[PDB]
Amino acid sequence: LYFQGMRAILFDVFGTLVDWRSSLIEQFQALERELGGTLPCVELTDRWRQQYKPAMDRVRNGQAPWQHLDQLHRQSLEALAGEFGLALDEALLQRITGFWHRLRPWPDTLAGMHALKADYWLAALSNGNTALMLDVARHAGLPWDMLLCADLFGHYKPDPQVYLGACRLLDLPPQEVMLCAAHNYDLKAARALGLKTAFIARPLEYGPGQSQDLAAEQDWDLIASDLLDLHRQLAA
Amino acid sequence: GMRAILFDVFGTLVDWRSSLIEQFQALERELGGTLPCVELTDRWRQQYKPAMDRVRNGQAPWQHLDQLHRQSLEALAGEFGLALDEALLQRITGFWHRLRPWPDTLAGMHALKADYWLAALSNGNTALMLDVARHAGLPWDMLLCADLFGHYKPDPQVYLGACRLLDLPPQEVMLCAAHNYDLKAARALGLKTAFIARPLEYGPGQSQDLAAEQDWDLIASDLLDLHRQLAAS
Ligand SMILES: [Cl-]
Ligand SMILES: [Cl-]
Ligand code: NA
Repeated sequence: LYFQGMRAILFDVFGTLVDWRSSLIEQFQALERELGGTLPCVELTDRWRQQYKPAMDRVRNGQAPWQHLDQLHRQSLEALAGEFGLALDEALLQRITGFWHRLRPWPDTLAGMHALKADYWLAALSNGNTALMLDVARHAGLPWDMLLCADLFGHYKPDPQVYLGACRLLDLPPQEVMLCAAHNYDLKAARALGLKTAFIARPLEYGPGQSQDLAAEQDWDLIASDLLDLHRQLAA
Repeated sequence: GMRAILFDVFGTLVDWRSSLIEQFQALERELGGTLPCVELTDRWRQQYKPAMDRVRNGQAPWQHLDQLHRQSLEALAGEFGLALDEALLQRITGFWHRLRPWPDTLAGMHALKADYWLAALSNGNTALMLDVARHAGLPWDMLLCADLFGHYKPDPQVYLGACRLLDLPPQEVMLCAAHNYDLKAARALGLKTAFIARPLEYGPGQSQDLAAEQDWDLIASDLLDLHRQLAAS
């Protein structure tokens, strides 16, 4: 009842709800134990997360044709298995690319989603393609009403088509939809299209080094410490 | 060799007829007078069919099922004399948002989901399907509805668009439905098919879809027996 119009909460998923960095590191180390000796887990994980952007913006700007996030993960992984000089059979490239499909939830994510679902539709709003988000959902137990991913719309966030398409599929005006995210760039794009905004800081997403998105950069509608606290603030 | 099950929803999973009539009865026990409850339910689907055929064949522009239910009801109100409030047209249009599962639906789905992705493949728009899922407790992985693709079944865009979003070849996807026309369209596009007869969908008078018209990949008496046939192999 904090608004009363607001009926759906869209969520960003990577970083906001799941700790991709820990999960990838962990999966790299299980691999190093199976292969012969050491792999550079941290450096691979951290570089991979940045490597596809030029290629994502490439897609955005029309420079290159549509590829979904699984494909960009595949590409970028090949490019730096090169640089870093590990050779990979197709069976391994497929396996490593699918690392992003099994990601650990933050301690609050599950409980908070189960709390919020009573009063609100919950939907994923991810750059992850639908099939990748289905696997992430099942591994972590995320209780989605719907998944509204980039590949439904042929755009990556923050293209306005993503937010607008989500609201179109939910059959809601923007002002009745809230985006919850850990990243101010996402919230900034949603606000400009009339969406409500809830920010949850995830200061460990990028590890002990993290410098970005430590705090709210605008007066988002709700600022919450975690998803259950978002639920508390929403019900009052 | 098989990774996802697409389900038709109205009829196949949920008993819409009994649910609408039931809600029509309760509306009587609140209002003044009586309504043509059974009569109305039975005319409503036929009522929008023209509208849909006109969306499909281009003679009209994209309306979703919700909108179609609304326009059709209004027309049924005119016919039967009924003076219906904007609020009441909305509530009655909303009867489709709350539909009761068949007795096998929920456990059968909870069993099937362990092994397969479960996705709704419905003429219902996304938002209507969301209400139906939540009221009934349907555990979907995904909803692949008509409004996502801009097309109503049996247009090939629905089936083949579904498979592409699941990133799966048609052959690794099965459609489960109580309606032979749905399976027929899916089978011609390469999908696997499961048929489950729902002889009471349309009431004691039911004459269509009482049996399998083709040798569908599976023919099952309910979702549980389907689970059992798939476990067997
Ligand atoms: Cl995401
Ligand atoms: Cl349906
Ligand atoms: Na009629």
